[PDB]
Amino acid sequence: NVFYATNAFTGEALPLAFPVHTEVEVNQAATAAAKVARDFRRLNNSKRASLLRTIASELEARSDDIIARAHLETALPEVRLTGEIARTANQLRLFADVVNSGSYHQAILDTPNPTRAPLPKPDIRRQQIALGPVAVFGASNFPLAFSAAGGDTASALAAGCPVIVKGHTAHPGTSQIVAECIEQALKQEQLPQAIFTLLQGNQRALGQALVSHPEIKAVGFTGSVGGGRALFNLAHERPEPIPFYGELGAINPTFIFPSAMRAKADLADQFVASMTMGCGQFCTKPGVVFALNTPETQAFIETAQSLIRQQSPSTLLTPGIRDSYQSQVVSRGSDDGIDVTFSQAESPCVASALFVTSSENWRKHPAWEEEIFGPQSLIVVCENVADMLSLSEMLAGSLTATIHATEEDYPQVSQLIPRLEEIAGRLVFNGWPTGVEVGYAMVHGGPYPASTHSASTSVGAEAIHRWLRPVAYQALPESLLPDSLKAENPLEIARAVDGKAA
Amino acid sequence: TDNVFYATNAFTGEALPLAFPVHTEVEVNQAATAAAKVARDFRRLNNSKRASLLRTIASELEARSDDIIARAHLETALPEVRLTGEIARTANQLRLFADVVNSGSYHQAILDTPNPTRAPLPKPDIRRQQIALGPVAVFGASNFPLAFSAAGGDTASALAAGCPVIVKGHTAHPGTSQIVAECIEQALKQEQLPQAIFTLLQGNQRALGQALVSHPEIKAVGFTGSVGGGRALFNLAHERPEPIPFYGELGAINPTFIFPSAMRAKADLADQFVASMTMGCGQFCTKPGVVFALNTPETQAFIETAQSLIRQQSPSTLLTPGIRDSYQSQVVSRGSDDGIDVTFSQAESPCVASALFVTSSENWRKHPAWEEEIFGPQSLIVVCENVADMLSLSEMLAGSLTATIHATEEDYPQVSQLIPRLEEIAGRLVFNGWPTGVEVGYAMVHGGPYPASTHSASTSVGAEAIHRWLRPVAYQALPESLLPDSLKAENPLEIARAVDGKAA
Ligand SMILES: NC(=O)c1ccc[n+]([C@@H]2O[C@H](COP(=O)([O-])OP(=O)(O)OC[C@H]3O[C@@H](n4cnc5c(N)ncnc54)[C@H](OP(=O)(O)O)[C@@H]3O)[C@@H](O)[C@H]2O)c1
Ligand SMILES: NC(=O)c1ccc[n+]([C@@H]2O[C@H](COP(=O)([O-])OP(=O)(O)OC[C@H]3O[C@@H](n4cnc5c(N)ncnc54)[C@H](OP(=O)(O)O)[C@@H]3O)[C@@H](O)[C@H]2O)c1
Repeated sequence: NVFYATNAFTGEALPLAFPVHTEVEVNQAATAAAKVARDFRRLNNSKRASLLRTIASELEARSDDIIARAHLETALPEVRLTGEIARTANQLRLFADVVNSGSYHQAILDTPNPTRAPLPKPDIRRQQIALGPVAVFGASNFPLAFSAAGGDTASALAAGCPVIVKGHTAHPGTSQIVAECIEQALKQEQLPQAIFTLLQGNQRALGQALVSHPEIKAVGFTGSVGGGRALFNLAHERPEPIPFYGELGAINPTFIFPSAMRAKADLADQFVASMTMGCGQFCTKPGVVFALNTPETQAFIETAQSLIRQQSPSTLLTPGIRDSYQSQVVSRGSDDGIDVTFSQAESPCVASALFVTSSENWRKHPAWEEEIFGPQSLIVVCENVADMLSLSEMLAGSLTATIHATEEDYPQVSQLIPRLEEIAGRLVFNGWPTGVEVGYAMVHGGPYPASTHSASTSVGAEAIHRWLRPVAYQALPESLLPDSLKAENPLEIARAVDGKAA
Repeated sequence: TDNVFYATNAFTGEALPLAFPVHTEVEVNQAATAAAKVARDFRRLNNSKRASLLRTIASELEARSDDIIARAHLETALPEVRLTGEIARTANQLRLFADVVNSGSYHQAILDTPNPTRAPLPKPDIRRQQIALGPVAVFGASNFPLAFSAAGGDTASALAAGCPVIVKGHTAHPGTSQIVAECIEQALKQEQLPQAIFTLLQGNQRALGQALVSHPEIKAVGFTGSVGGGRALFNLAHERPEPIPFYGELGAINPTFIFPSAMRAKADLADQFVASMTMGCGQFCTKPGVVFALNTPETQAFIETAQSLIRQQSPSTLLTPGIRDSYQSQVVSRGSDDGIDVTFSQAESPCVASALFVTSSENWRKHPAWEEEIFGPQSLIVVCENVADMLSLSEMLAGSLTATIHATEEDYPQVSQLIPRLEEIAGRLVFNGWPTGVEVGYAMVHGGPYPASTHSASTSVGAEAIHRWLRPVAYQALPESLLPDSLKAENPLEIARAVDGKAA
């Protein structure tokens, strides 16, 4: 059995057939991955770092092919795709630096004390090592940076874990080219092909078997709350439960104070640009804005409403995503106590939408907190700041939380931050949540449903730690200790001794 | 409460004085609600203040040491000499986390230096730190009524992280937990902090623990106990509308590999083995439950020496009637199997006999039910055909807290093939020593692959245990005045911070 990718612009099948893999290929892939797991995590840091950089170069070399195919499969602009390939490549290079530095080892040493009474203090040293093969499900809205060679794959390979990707049916051709790049990189580095494997197929039994395979030791997922939670449950029902890192969705609450409105005349313009970026197909898209019932807000709303009406027709990633959006916006727009403004569009294109309501009705409709993936957003007009702070106390988990204010509001903002810290992974001040910097301090995730594991990040240097577990070595002789823990520190890595700074 | 219950005298099986309440979902809700109410203030306290609280709890514990020891002894049958040492362990454990919190290292401050003139788009100012998850539920261990219970490692590390704690008191030692709770109550009063920071719930109705694990205000769980109950509670924790981290240590048999040269080098190795497996009457989670050795004369002698020592062991009194009944029932069943020899010490119920089983790697491969742990003064020796056989066996070992190797330089070539295999199944590897002792320091890893732990990427003992109760938050473009002290440009707390990848 085979299947074809769908032309995002026409809804018709694109050339090139892809295989429909099943539990048979899963078993084969997982078995081979397990077979090379030990050697892969034992490679010199410099070697695995080299592999990551080689993958980055190979990807750049096929940029032409990737962009051309991804554009037809997703309808994302070639310029957006060109920027994403660069993000993807530099992301891989970041982890190459991380691995090379040996920081991920997190070497910790307890200085022994043989003359301690009653009992002597033993020599104990610990480091982090790879969990084993990792299964990765890529994101449909970021076919490159969050997919086949995305953040989850890059950080897992960096940690020393073989990777098996369940290719997203929304962009099989894109993933195939990326897989060919990784295949080339492994050949040049002269490393086992089983280090990375791409599986394809439009039958869900595939993903379920992968998540349930006993040789799979962790999962990386980016997608819907429905499918994500289903797979998460599968992962924890296994004879041996495994970590499941899934980003399921968020509404990214934004709080705008009057003074911020007075300070930036184009704030409404910025808002619309943020919510319509990539036709609103960003997980960090500001889905709800809380503002006060003042003239500034009423003007903000009218400006935003006017821009929305003016907005051009949008083509979503797939006809399927197109359908869910249309039915949900028309459906919500008919709910109690909600005003909606639509742009002009005819299927297969969708219209952008801006909903407006009061905090009274927001409290009455908890379903409005659920994300509607597409170029739509909601504005909630609050009675006063107390009303606004009250609302923040009940917010569900989110990737981000944004605040627009000036010094005049700091007294109230100082009370709001502690509440937002509890529900979001990243707080943004006087800016928009859309952009996600791939650096060292990033936290892309947060409380459920933003992530199934709030104590982690799927983007940034710290993402590597999701695929590692510690091992303590007690009283082992120097010759038997891994290089990272040898007394002389031959790798010259950062290590923490008796609590001192590493 | 509608009902009360009594603790059981570990030596007589009769009820001890003092009745304890049987809490239900009602007290769970009250406790969790109150804990949630003080969670924010608790995590925002100055590091020095929360550090002081931990030290005050340690002092209060020491002040009631005589009462704790006297009660714990009757409730558990553990020697007072052992309990006196555990109180010190408990107190110094709290002081360790006091040092951790005070140092501000747990914040794990990380900063990305901004670059406003970067093209196409500028690089924003991003800073991140770890903050408390919120209220934490703790289930204490029956075999370590002090260091792994009410004021044990999970409670200590959680309070250190800034999380309120609700302990579901173990029914095996309610009186011990009560005294410990009174100590924490005193410490909170002295520090002038909310009582809701710590709450002890008691009761012998399982509905209690299940309601606690499922309460929406509870944000994480610490558990030390059986795989049956532990896995059940773990599943509950992940079926919640909002799944929460569950850190449970469920069991292990701590595989030990002994090479011929090691037995030659230490004539008393068998003696050491027996001492390790019978320590605390074998009621250690790190007890060496299975020893793999080669089919050589040294091994036969080792076995005969161990067997002789086992025959002379003093009758043992276990922790609870259930652990007792479970031990007796399980050792007799296994001994009746074919292909396995068992040696018992002399004992009459309720006391139990120590036991040493012996079998071949073939029969071990034929009876997978033998890898199942049996909590008590019992252990198994598996005689292997050769080193290759030994290595083949290590490849199929279940997760364990520890893995031990006894060898000399002679064996290093084979030991180097074995370590990589053991790294994959154990949280801590011990060389030429025994797994029983667990050093409370900075490098410890007490846990490991399932079932040793439900979250292999963590430790329940050691300074790093604090990270189980924390989650990161990134702050982007916030002004200095709105940022937490740990992330302020001037670093007013003078804590270790990592900038642009540099070493903290
Ligand atoms: N918050 C985040 O970080 C974020 C960002 C990006 C993506 N997502 C979300 O993803 C949604 C866009 O739809 P999507 O197509 O990317 O999501 P999706 O339907 O959840 O699909 C994601 C992947 O999981 C697979 N899958 C889903 N449920 C599964 C199950 N129960 N059994 C087996 N496989 C399963 C899909 O297989 P098929 O290939 O068969 O569909 C696909 O490969 C939006 O809501 C977007 O916000 C989350
Ligand atoms: N790996 C380590 O770090 C470590 C250290 C020490 C102890 N342990 C393990 O602890 C075990 C000792 O057995 P145990 O009898 O003390 O353990 P247990 O039966 O698992 O009980 C532990 C606690 O969990 C509660 N509990 C268990 N089942 C529950 C359920 N399904 N619903 C609600 N509450 C539940 C018990 O309540 P009741 O009080 O009502 O029974 C008790 O307070 C041994 O297997 C030992 O290896 C592990």
